[PDB]
Amino acid sequence: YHLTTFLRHFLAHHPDGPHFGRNHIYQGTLELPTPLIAAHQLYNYVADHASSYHMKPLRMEHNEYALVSAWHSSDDFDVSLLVCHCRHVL
Repeated sequence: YHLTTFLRHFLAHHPDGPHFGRNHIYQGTLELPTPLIAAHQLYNYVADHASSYHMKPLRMEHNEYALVSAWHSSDDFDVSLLVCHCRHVL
């Protein structure tokens, strides 16, 4: 399941945030300048070495891959992060 589309739908339909839910969400985009290495090639290499980067290469008949991370933090919270890459810039 393309969870990126799920979260896009969710934030499109509730782009405000109710005033009672203790949870929070945030979306942003990063354009990494990658002239030395191709953006697709660099993304694929990082995905192949996600464990080295502590990410996780989950799938999504093409199966797109997203790098995810999670960790507890502090008021206690559970913090997570998922990244999907969407000619020398990533």
